[PDB]
Amino acid sequence: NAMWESKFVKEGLTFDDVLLVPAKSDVLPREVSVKTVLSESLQLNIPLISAGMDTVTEADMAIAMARQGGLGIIHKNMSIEQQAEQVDKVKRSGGLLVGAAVGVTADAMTRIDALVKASVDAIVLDTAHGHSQGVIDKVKEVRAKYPSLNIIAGNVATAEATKALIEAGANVVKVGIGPGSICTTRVVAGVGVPQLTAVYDCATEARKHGIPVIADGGIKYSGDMVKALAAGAHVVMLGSMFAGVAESPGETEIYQGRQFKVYRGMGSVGAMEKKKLVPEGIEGRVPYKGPLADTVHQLVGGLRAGMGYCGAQDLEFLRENAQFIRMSGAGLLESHPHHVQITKEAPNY
Amino acid sequence: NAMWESKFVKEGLTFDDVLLVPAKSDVLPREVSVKTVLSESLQLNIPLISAGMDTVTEADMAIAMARQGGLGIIHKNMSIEQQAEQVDKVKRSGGLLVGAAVGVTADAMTRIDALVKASVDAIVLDTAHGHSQGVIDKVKEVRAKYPSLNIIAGNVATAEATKALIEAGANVVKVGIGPGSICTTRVVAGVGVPQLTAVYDCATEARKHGIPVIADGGIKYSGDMVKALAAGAHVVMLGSMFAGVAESPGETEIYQGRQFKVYRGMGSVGAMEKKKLVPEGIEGRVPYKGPLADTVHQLVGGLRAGMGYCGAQDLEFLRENAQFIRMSGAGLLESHPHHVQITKEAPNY
Amino acid sequence: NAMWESKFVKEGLTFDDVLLVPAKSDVLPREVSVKTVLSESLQLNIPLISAGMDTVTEADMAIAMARQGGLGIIHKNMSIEQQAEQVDKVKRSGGLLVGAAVGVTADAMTRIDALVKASVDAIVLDTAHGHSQGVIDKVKEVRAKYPSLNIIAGNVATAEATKALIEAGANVVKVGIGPGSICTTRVVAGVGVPQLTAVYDCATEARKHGIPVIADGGIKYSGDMVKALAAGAHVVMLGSMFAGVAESPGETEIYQGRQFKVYRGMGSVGAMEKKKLVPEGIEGRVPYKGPLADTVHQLVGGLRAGMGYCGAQDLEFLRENAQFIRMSGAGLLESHPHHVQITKEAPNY
Amino acid sequence: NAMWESKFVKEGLTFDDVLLVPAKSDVLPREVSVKTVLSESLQLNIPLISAGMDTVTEADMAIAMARQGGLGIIHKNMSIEQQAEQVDKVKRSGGLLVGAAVGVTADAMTRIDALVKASVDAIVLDTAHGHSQGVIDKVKEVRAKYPSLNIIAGNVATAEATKALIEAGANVVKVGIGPGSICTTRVVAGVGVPQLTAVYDCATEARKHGIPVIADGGIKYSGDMVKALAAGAHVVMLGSMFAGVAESPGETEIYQGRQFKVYRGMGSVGAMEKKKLVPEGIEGRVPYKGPLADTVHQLVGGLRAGMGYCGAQDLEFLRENAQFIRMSGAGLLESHPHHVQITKEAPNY
Ligand SMILES: C[C@@H](Oc1cc(=O)[nH]c2ccccc12)c1cn(-c2ccc(Cl)cc2)nn1
Ligand SMILES: C[C@@H](Oc1cc(=O)[nH]c2ccccc12)c1cn(-c2ccc(Cl)cc2)nn1
Ligand SMILES: C[C@@H](Oc1cc(=O)[nH]c2ccccc12)c1cn(-c2ccc(Cl)cc2)nn1
Ligand SMILES: C[C@@H](Oc1cc(=O)[nH]c2ccccc12)c1cn(-c2ccc(Cl)cc2)nn1
Ligand SMILES: O=c1[nH]cnc2c1ncn2[C@@H]1O[C@H](COP(=O)(O)O)[C@@H](O)[C@H]1O
Ligand SMILES: O=c1[nH]cnc2c1ncn2[C@@H]1O[C@H](COP(=O)(O)O)[C@@H](O)[C@H]1O
Ligand SMILES: O=c1[nH]cnc2c1ncn2[C@@H]1O[C@H](COP(=O)(O)O)[C@@H](O)[C@H]1O
Ligand SMILES: O=c1[nH]cnc2c1ncn2[C@@H]1O[C@H](COP(=O)(O)O)[C@@H](O)[C@H]1O
Repeated sequence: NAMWESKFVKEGLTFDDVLLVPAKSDVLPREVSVKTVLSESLQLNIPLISAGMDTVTEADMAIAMARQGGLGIIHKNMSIEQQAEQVDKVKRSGGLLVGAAVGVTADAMTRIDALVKASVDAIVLDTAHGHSQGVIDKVKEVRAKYPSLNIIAGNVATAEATKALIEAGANVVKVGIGPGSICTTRVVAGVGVPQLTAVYDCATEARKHGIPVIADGGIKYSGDMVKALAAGAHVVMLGSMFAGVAESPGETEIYQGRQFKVYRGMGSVGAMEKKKLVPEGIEGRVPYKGPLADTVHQLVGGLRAGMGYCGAQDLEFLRENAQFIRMSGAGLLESHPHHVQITKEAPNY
Repeated sequence: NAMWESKFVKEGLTFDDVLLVPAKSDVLPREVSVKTVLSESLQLNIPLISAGMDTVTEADMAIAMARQGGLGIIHKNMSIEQQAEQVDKVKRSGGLLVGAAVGVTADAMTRIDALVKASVDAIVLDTAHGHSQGVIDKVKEVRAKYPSLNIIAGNVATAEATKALIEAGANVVKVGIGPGSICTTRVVAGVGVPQLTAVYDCATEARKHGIPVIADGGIKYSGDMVKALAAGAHVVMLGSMFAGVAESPGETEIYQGRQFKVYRGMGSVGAMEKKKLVPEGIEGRVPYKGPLADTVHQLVGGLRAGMGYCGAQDLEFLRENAQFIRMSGAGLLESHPHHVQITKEAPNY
Repeated sequence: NAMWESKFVKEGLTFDDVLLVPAKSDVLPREVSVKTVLSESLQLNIPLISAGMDTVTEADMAIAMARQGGLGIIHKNMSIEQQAEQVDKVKRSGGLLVGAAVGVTADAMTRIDALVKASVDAIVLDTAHGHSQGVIDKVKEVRAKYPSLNIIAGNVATAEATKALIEAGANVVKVGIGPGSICTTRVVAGVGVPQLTAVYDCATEARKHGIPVIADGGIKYSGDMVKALAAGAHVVMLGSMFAGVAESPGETEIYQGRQFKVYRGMGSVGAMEKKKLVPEGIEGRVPYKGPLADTVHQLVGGLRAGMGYCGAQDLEFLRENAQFIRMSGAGLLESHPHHVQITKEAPNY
Repeated sequence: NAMWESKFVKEGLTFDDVLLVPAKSDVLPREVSVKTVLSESLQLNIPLISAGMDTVTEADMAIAMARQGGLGIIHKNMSIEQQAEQVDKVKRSGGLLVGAAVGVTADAMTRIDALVKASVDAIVLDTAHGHSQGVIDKVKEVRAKYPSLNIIAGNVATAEATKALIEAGANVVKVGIGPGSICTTRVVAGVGVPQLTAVYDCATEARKHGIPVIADGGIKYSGDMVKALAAGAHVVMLGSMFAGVAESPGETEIYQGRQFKVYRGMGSVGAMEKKKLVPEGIEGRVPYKGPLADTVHQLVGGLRAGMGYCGAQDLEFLRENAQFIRMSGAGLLESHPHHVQITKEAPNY
């Protein structure tokens, strides 16, 4: 009926579809604030979270992330005991902040119990499809048992899903269905929402409740992070940009004189190992990047420049005030180096 | 006059132009129903049909397709006796469902007579241009002689053509002009309709009569099938995705240590062999895929995931309720794995 | 003022932006008429003209084109005596039709005088920018001296230019600024109009006077020709598709065991040889195609198919009634063979 | 609030998104005027300025540019004494025009003092983000001390920024944030405005005050320059198109038998040498082009053709009257040579 007619009405934008419009500024990049408050008990000095993936974040990454002012989410592909131990390892390293991923399973509360005993700062109820009754029920259950626990729930890509998770008791909503570098959800299932639109739609709803959103996935360059925050996210979550730094789990492997690390979807064959569901992610390799610090300095540096250009003395200004301009593929081609043969790779390109 | 002014008004979308929007779900992929009813006497457990092409479907493919819950269309590039024998071969293999392709020719009724004697379940009146008087007349003729016979007629790409075939007596309409992987109609003749729009337009009309449509051609990934069904098709027909499985006709050929099978348009030089019309298809090779079962499991698995994401407990929900969001080429680039070097090929990518 | 505000309002479409929509047909490709009337004294059995270029048309090409039912334009990069001799050569070959190109120069009337004495059927006043006072004045001058002479004037890309040439006395208008395969006008000068829009806009005007237009340039496949005619042109002019056939001027040259012929813009350095203007065309090579007949049979065959699909029993129906549907780059990708490794090249792809 | 709703409303066009529409002309390319007046004391015979970059313009380039009728901006990556000496070198070479770049620094006035003593014709206050209070304050300060000095200020990309610089006292505004060939601002910071839209928006404002704008960056072909001027700029500034000519600074380097010169962003690691800011430009190499004269002749030749096509007897006509037509990526593909194998490189392609 009405739904038949509306089938093709909506349009969505992703990072490469837009640029931020420069505005009047009296702030230099080095003077801007990149601090962000997710809740009364979860305040970050930089708006970056490392993904809860088995090739991105265990304790060493979470420690390094927290020291940089961000947050690491310890992944769930390990025993309850192992995960609680990893969380504890971060906490004893100076009381740094740490998060931990939990799936929607029968043993989820048991896992959460142990993580809370280990002093975890946030639980991520991490699911392929956040807008499901199973997730909502689990959030309600956790919130009822743990009234003060930071609950990040996702992933979602619509205002309605956002509303549903907030009402169930989530105090942070994680946004992103299909944008991940290692993701095949869009190809396998045909499902997704271009990430900038997802963030904006979800932020529009979350704003109404004073709830922050995390822009998760699809960020390839520091400028994409600026765009995600300007689209309304309080913070971003990164997988590929952190895979391959020294502190990520996994060994550095050498092939034809170059150092690589494995990076894979949590929905890839190998990760799911560690009718039945078909994979929704791939396994790959990324160049070894060296220490996390060097990568974070480039990311935050890019954000500082973007904020300076937008006249954003802080992230709240950026979310509330920054404006985009839409462009075509031709626009995109102009927006990367062109017609010159690059001889040195830059630290941020 | 009016037609002069309307020349460039219409716009069309294809698979890569859109994504399905995730919606509230209380169904897991393994719990959804993928059954579909084409008519009282033609009910499929999975919404897949193998193309009536001489490099896709003869009896072995049709048997394997039927056992998986789908349907095979035996191609028409053989004698009447040979085709009837192939149909009979499928029927004696446990009374499985089978379809058979027939062209618009003088000997079409003779061919149909033999196929009906062999207990065929559906005839496909298969033509390059379904919206022609020749096709309409043939459908009327067949329907008059065989009041209870399932008649699938096509191909078409517009509401008007759909209306015309239904009124002539077709009880299933096959949709697709120009989307095929091996098709050159669009390049040679300049004619076609982007496939998602074709399906939607044709379904809009067919719905009015309670008539199902088949989305035929252009499907490259399991997600495209989800999109076709969500655009209104009851089922899809596949050529390239089934070419190269063990049960397809033709020998496996080896070149530089790799196994390939031939896949060609029915409008290619070679197929037409087996002024005068210029070819509208090409001849190529596809990688050997192994048994049909493995490919069908990946396809249906992808559909199950897509339905779960859309909260579609069955295909009727998907057709009636699923919503799309339009994206740009940038959207498409985000929607495939990006900026990571894939090291293992996935079973579904 | 008003002109400042309108600077970016117009939009233009080219061949790859659209497809023709299939319509009700009771005509087979072999039954359609491809005849076209340009004037009382210029009637073509096929709607194809070979370009007046020094690597496309001299007498041998013009003879072959005329025998196929089309028309050749003898190029102007030769002496007056040589050109008149070439025209005469065509006329004595059975009184076949022939055209001849003339520039806007002081000696243009002298050249035209000789061509008329040689019994030329049409003069092409061939200029880079048809919408100029020099061209208009030359047309008026020629028309005054030769009231019954077929005058094809161009090139233009707008309704206003079309109106101006018709009022000056041109009885055929040639359309195309910047679409040519060998053209660099758009890159060098920044000027042009996407060719399908140019044809449609110019045809809209010319129709008002009962004047035909020629769609000149940019045609890469037989389907592009169908699109040009459906956009309103009576006929098309081809350069690249005829370069390299046996009857085109120039030697067949062999490089690494393959036969090529030179094809170059008339605005390329070499052609202009045979402050000062910068080149607006390039010099290249095209594969040797064999005899003109084989190429024309493929072109006309493609047109016949397109007409059949559109239900166009003749070209007037196509111009007046055929409808397009707009598509994206994704649409284009679906509209060529995809995801299959082509093993044999087709005669029309 | 309102700003939240407007976030994605604006759209922007760049060079490759449009073509100029041919119009009635009675002017040949060789007859048009390409002169332009930037101020009472800054009149150029050709509308070209070479970029103030350490791989583009020092005294030799500025001398060659001025002799061609244009202007060179001496870059600021040298001591105050060195820059004043370079300016003096140009002035003593026949009193040719010369400009000089100055940053927003504490020592800016000291640098300007010396440049004025050396008889510089224009100061370029050259900054990454022109729409900042620091820039506005510096312009006001310079204008107060030097009431008659030509002050070019930038870069900006919006009407508001343009208004702000003009009110502060700039008499020429330089437009371009992110379009440069060597620029990574858009990737690193996520900020920019497609250049044709930037020029048009800024010109719309500047026009109101009788102030000219310079279209700076992103020009890859002579046709892009025509488009920039037609979008409203009085003149263009070029980096990449002048890098690699004999008169640019830096040595010609030989690698595998080919001559190259270094070309780099002023925001690249190396240039910035000659927390802390991350780079916003890359370092590369461009082919050696020979003398500046040959490149300028091709550029101006392209402009002359474009003007002829537009019927623009002068640049004021072009800015005020020329019209564009928007195209898709398909339009772009038609607008470059296609389907022909180029055998000779042209002087302008
Ligand atoms: C194949 C596997 O993929 C993932 C596994 C995983 O750990 N995380 C993911 C995140 C995003 C997308 C996919 C995954 C997976 C997919 N699904 C899944 C898909 C759809 C629904 Cl409705 C419910 C579940 N559940 N597990
Ligand atoms: C060249 C050959 O191609 C096909 C032959 C074929 O068996 N099936 C096809 C399916 C789709 C597109 C083309 C073919 C063919 C084309 N046509 C054809 C084209 C247009 C009309 Cl109106 C009528 C017939 N009839 N046979
Ligand atoms: C460089 C040369 O190019 C061509 C030379 C030629 O013989 N034919 C052409 C057709 C289309 C485009 C360009 C040419 C040429 C360009 N122009 C030219 C360009 C613009 C105007 Cl207003 C007037 C003339 N006149 N000759
Ligand atoms: C990294 C460096 O890059 C440039 C350095 C430079 O000399 N010129 C540029 C021109 C355009 C873009 C960047 C540069 C640079 C960037 N910024 C900068 C960026 C944003 C603001 Cl708000 C203020 C300054 N200041 N210097
Ligand atoms: O296999 C999967 N399929 C789909 N998405 C995934 C998968 N694994 C992780 N993700 C998501 O992708 C994000 C990483 O995206 P990236 O920063 O672009 O590499 C994660 O934080 C998850 O939200
Ligand atoms: O040669 C042909 N030209 C155009 N379409 C064809 C031709 N042969 C088969 N088809 C169509 O293409 C479909 C297969 O498309 P595929 O699944 O993309 O490979 C078939 O089911 C037919 O509808
Ligand atoms: O050098 C030139 N510059 C621009 N257009 C040209 C030039 N030479 C020929 N043309 C045009 O290009 C057409 C050929 O285009 P084609 O069929 O795409 O190769 C000719 O008929 C002319 O209209
Ligand atoms: O490193 C930088 N980052 C961004 N823009 C730059 C940088 N250096 C120079 N530019 C700009 O880029 C222009 C040159 O652009 P080009 O003509 O496309 O090569 C200069 O005139 C500056 O406006």
